[PDB]
Amino acid sequence: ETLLLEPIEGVLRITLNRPQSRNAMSLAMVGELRAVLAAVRDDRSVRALVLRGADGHFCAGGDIKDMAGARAAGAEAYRTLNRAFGSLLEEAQAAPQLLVALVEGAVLGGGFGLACVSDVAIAAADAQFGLPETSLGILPAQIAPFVVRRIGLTQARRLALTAARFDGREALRLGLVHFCEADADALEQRLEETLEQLRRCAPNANAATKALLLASESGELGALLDDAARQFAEAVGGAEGSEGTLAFVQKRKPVWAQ
Amino acid sequence: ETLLLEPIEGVLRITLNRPQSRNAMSLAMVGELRAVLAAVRDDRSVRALVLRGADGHFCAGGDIKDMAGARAAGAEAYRTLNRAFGSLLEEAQAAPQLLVALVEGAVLGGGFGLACVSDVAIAAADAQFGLPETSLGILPAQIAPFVVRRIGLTQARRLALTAARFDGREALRLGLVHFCEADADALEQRLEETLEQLRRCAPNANAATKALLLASESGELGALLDDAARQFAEAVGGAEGSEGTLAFVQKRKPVWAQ
Amino acid sequence: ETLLLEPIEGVLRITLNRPQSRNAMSLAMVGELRAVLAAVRDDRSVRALVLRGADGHFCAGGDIKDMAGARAAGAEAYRTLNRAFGSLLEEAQAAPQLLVALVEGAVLGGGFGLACVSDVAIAAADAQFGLPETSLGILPAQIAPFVVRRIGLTQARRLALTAARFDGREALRLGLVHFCEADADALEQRLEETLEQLRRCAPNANAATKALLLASESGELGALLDDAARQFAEAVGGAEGSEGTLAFVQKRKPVWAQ
Repeated sequence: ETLLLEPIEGVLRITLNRPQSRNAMSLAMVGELRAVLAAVRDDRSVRALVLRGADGHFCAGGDIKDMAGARAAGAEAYRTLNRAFGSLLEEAQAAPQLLVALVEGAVLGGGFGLACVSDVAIAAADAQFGLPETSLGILPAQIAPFVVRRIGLTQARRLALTAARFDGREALRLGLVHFCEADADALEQRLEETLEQLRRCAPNANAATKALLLASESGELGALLDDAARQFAEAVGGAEGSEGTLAFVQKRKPVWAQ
Repeated sequence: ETLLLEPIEGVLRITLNRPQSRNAMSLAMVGELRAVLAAVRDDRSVRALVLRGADGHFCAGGDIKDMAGARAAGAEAYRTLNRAFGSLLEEAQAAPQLLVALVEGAVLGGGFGLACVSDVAIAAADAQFGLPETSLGILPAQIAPFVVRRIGLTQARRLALTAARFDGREALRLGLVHFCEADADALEQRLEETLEQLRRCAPNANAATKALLLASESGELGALLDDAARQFAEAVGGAEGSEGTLAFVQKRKPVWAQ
Repeated sequence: ETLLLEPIEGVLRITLNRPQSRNAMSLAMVGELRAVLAAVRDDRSVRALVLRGADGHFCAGGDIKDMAGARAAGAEAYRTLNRAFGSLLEEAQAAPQLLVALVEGAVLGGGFGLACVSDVAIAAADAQFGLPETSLGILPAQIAPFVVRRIGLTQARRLALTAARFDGREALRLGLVHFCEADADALEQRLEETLEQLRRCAPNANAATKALLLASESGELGALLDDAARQFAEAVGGAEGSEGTLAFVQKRKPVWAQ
């Protein structure tokens, strides 16, 4: 495998583990990230995924050798390979779980895309972010809509057309990540606090809320509200909602937060 | 009512007034707010709305007594009453008036909802914002589209899926509110400043302008511009754009600014 | 002619030159800026455009001699000329070139609009921005969708409906421009730093990326990704890209960067 899975309680830790290449995205880790996501998709015991790069780097891009190797197969193999990386962005973005990305060192090209589809991104102040693609003659093609949705067209355009590079303090200022920490100790503390907040929140409740936020663009407003109101009733009447509102009234923690 | 109405000239102040429950939205209060908004919707003598909470809290969420009462009527009651709270947000968001929110203390759940549909929000630094909904097994269902519109998916996903509390200074940073003041004299000065800026501005112009902006979120650009051009022509030549452009070439205030 | 044009290698400078009306957008200027854009649209040797205003002023808005005289002509004249200014905004927004704006002095109404469609805006701390339209009884009708996209509904609704004015530093905090500097020597220096980052990026790659970016904001995700992935294979297969990947794997700069 190219990942290292450490399932603890309802938190699944996923480390990108090719430190030689700064955990660059080989073709297979795309396959292997997509299958883990697919494996936990319906699993409400899996409450949160934590995404980290091994050895001080999140992800420096798509793997050099594999992409070199790909020419032998031709441009139609680049399409469906590219699109399959697109599908990882869709499936990671739509993951019912809370996706925390812990980002240090290099966060470039497709590593940057991956950061764009997290619910929570925690950055090391000296991490370096960027979209090299066009200086290399090529396209941040699958990332494009996800960076727009991340930081807004105004910052995405500049970053993509000038290949500008920047640190975690700047990725924070640009609304690309939620937190920026000085060193490792403070990353983890930030990470553990984030996981304690998450523990307060119900997993079916989180999944449906998420789907609503994601859908809230598409998307005529009135119809979205009609449907949201149905989903709200369903949640109130289900096992999670009755426990959670009962817990509130009885001034206790709900089951999932014990 | 559950409200106190204060109409000073062109400014209708509206105070949520159930201080006992930190001004929780009751079924009655949503009804009254909707009735008031429809009352003035077509009235251009009413140029601004100020939305405020009695006793140092803005609004703490849905009223628990009413949520408790609805279980007796089942899923259909939860749906119909949640959707009507969605109708309040729609009709406040789309009000022809400038809607100013002065938010103090608790700004939670449906409370955080109303803040998200103001043209101008001014918060107390010690205000506490949050979406507790999924920490209770339910959904900020009607809120979802208005919060993603408010601050973007990237911030909304974190607030919603972690039930994070945070203060006024943070709410300014995240783009949730437009000003954060440290005390009540400051909060009030900002309010009256905003209101004097607003009185420069004509009411039919503001109204037309606010609809276009709201339509910009989802409207195909070409056809939106088409319509916008017709509206511009109808503004310049109406009995407001002519007074306005006149006051300008003359060296005086247009009448609405008197 | 209302414009000075100075090409140099890949960059084309365009200076708004009616310094006497604060370079106010006359009917003639609009037609001229449109023709330019159109001549260079398909020309990939023009890699960037730079917009600037003459005599320390960017653009104070719509020329008032031209706007007052248009009243002889009636509603349709205003409609047609307004829609024309929108088309300008459309055509600039969609320029396959990297569009840079340097912004000084007045940036009001119309001028505010051209800034909202640049890829990189660089502002003078002393620049004053604003949307005075409703204070004049009229609408920033064609601006409305571009500023919503620029800075988001939450900020655009307060600027437009209070005719609030703000400086270069504020315009940066609001995300309206990317860079702010205290003096022209610095505005200047930022421009060339910006242009150097760009020369690293290949012009066909940048045109295709910008198109993707522009089509994300509301263009269905799945279809978009399908097509982007086709495009990705072609960039990787073409002249740019094959050269870029090489120069990267090799020690050197690609040709467009030399």
